[PDB]
Amino acid sequence: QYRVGLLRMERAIKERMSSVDIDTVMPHDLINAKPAAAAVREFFGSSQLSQF
DNA sequence: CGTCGCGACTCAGCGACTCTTAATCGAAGGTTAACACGATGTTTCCCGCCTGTCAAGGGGCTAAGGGC
Repeated sequence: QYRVGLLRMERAIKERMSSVDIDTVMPHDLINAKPAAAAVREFFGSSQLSQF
């Protein structure tokens, strides 16, 4: 599930890096963190394996 | 005196609704251009009309006490 979240984050970073230039760019400014923690939250929030 | 030109034929094949009956505990995670007038509501007081106090005054009715 973290690999799925990382694939989503990679898609987001690929969609966002085309707009923001890489030369003189603020570090880690295009990498998102919502789908990273959202995947583990769903895994521990309402997953069938983490049900109880 | 054979077949094939030309026709149906039923056979396959492909899609598709339910999972008893009561019950063991409540919610549940992300997606990230910038600005501008305008017309459109939102929210405060402010007087208008009116509603509700208790009081003041009084009289009128009821009743109780005293005298013949």
